Amino acid sequence: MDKFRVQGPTRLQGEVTISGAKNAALPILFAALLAEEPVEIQNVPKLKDIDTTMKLLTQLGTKVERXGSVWIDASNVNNFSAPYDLVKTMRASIWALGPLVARFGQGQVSLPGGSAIGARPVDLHIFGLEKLGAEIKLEEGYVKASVNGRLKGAHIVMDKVSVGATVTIMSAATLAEGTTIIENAAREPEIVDTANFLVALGAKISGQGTDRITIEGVERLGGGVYRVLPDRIETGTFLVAAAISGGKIVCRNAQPDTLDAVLAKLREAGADIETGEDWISLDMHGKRPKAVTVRTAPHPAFPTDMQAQFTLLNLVAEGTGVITETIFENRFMHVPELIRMGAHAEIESNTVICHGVEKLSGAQVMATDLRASASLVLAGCIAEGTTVVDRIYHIDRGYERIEDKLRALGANIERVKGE
Ligand SMILES: [NH3+]C1CCCCC1
Repeated sequence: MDKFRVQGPTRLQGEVTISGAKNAALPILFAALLAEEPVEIQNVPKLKDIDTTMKLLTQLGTKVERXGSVWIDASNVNNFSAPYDLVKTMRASIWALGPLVARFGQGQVSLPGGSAIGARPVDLHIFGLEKLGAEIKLEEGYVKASVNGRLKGAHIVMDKVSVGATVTIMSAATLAEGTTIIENAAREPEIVDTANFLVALGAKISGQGTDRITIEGVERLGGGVYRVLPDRIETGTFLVAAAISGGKIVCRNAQPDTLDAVLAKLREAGADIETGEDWISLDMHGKRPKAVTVRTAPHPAFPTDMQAQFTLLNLVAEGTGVITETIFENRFMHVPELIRMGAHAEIESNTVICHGVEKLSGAQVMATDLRASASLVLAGCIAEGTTVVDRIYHIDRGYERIEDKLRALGANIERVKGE
């Protein structure tokens, strides 16, 4: 069980290169199952789910190899069943289903079970494919889908916003006969990226980024080269790292327009920010941040995946700021840990009232949520003394070696294997 021993305080300054977003690479890699010709997917991070996905695609008959790019040749996919042993560690595996049924007429994916029923993640994927004409068969543990002929474009109205089902429906719709219209579509930049990838292969999609996506089916998709967009959450994490340590940083290989709400909030906290075509710089001019008011909401509003980081920012800022979480009902586990680090905060239902203090003190802390864990590592960078963040594998699965990026910004951090 690896942990990070972090010693502070350190002002974080310098440059950091933003990695491709795993949440865009994953749906794009599964979308590549639709490609009849070789595809090169650029800027793919080296993370566990990517390895899991490459192994799964290989099991389906895809030829795959990687470095910064992942090269895919799906011309001869010939096994349309994704087995339990290859999907069990990854929910994103459901994304193999739509492309398999859309292109080959059959697909099956094993699904981890549960005693809980109703609103299980895969339900909207299933019902969306059913609306496109697929015949769905369910037995605990798996979903099999097939279609007699080609899928048929349909007007689908999503009752709740779902990034996963939007990707499944949009991707499968690219090879359906006719027009598919998705109402209340998820607007996330990763949806836009997946849509642009499909268009690069020959698909006809418009409206990506808005609540209504229109797909005009085509007979087949080809191949090409496509670069995965930058990880907007990783970017926000490094911007916050500088913002809370009186730092100065330049985030390279970034995409500013996927972060409008985050950059606006950082400017409210007192940051001097400039943006370029593929970069964002932030300078606190050595000052402590000013507390801000945050309300998470669906993209393009402020992202829940930046909530823990901004709570930390408020907890060392000047003033009182309230963070309201409207997306998840229990995403505040970082708070007790920070309070153990000397922070002053009160939880009131779906909000945390923060009363900024000048300095935190090191402690042994841990959070299972990826963003909460990474925020503890950032708190460790500015706290006096030693902070030990346990169960760092959560971070490793969503950030490409965060400690090396932080160390290059001046952090004193080390991976301790065990203790
Ligand atoms: N009997 C089959 C069901 C669909 C996927 C391939 C195996």
